[PDB]
Amino acid sequence: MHRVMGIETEYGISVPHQPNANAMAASSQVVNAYAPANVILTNGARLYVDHAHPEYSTPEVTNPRDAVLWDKAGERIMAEAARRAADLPMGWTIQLYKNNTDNKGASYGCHENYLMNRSTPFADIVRHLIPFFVTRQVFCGAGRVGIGADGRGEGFQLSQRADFFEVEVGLETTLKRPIINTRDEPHADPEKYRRLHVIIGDANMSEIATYLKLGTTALVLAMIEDGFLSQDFSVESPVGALRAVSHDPTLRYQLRLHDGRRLTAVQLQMEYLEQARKYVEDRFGTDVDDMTRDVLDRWETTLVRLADDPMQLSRDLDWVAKLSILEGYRQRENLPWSAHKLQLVDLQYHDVRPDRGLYNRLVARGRMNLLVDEAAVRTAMHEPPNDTRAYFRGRCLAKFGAEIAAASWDSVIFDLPGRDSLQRVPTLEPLRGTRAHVGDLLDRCRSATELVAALT
Repeated sequence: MHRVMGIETEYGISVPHQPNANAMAASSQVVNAYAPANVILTNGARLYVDHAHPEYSTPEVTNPRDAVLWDKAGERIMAEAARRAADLPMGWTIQLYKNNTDNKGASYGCHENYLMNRSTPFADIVRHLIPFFVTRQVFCGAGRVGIGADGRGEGFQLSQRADFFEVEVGLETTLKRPIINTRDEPHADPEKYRRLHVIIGDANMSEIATYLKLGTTALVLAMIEDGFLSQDFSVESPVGALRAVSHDPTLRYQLRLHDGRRLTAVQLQMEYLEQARKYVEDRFGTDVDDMTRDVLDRWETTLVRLADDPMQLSRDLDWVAKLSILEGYRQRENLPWSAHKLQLVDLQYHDVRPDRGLYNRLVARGRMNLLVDEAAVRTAMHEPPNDTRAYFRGRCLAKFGAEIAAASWDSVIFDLPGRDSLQRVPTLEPLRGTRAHVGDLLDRCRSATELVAALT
């Protein structure tokens, strides 16, 4: 399975016993702590401050597995960053959570970037993506305690982000959040590529969840690009449908389509799945790779299980695991959904600390299914993907970092001693600057000036 993709995660940030502490200052403190506020790492990742939150952007990857890997590495980087920020002259102890809300009314996003054909019409993209994004929370949702934006309403829901979206298609602003964001900033050749920026997803702890989130979406995008979907999945009141699907963890809520049909979110998801299998069969036949197969099978199995029983998926999915823990607390202490302790558990599930994280403690108990090894995660902290331009960027920062003036997805800007102007090396193509392309060359060059010379 090949599509250029990435994940940008804004982490929840809290400084205990520090009412005066500023979110911007704390975020920048976290970023500057791991710095040894915008920095680029040797794994191709970016670490910065966005919307007053510490944010980790994975390097460009070609598959959901790698995405999961470098994202998970992002978590470790965040934890380490906070731990280091605690040791700086200002002793602020910073707690980071990978989640979408503080249940005080604040919302912060987890972005998914996909590269698509420029030739693909935006109308088709919207038309076929809307029902998908509305209903995908069934396996995607990380779960939330409390209903509504203020979280004052008593109950548990599938999606943290759902109550914060008021519109179908538009630009992301502080005032309104669209289901489909129209801002296009490819950082790739504009005629060749369009960048799909998806802000509706919850940050997922579970590797399976992130895997499905990225993978199934990649499949749907592939279908959209080939104009494979004849069917119209269009939903009346898609935003209300989003809220309503979120607010029914029993998964029995039916939403109304434009053709009149009533089906649940899981059912519409099954429609997308069968469409995906039909597509992949027709297109790739026998040559179909293991990862596409795995994503399809996991998608199907997850849906079927969700229909049969949600709670058997507790090892696979975030909201089901969290719900399991929460219901544990509820049976034990006789707590209604409005108990503060429940919201505290909800929050602590996303804590990036190894000992204090509930997802992490579940993993330590072997109670969560994992796609990748921790060794690969550790490696993915300091080292870039081989098949994208993040390889070139990362290895340049590692080897030539002393001579690097600046770095971005678009370019690497070198300071060549003895030269007036900074030497700007453009990386426009995400599929170039790979290990196959520049690997040997980077091995050869003893100097950044040598490298720049060889590239011209």
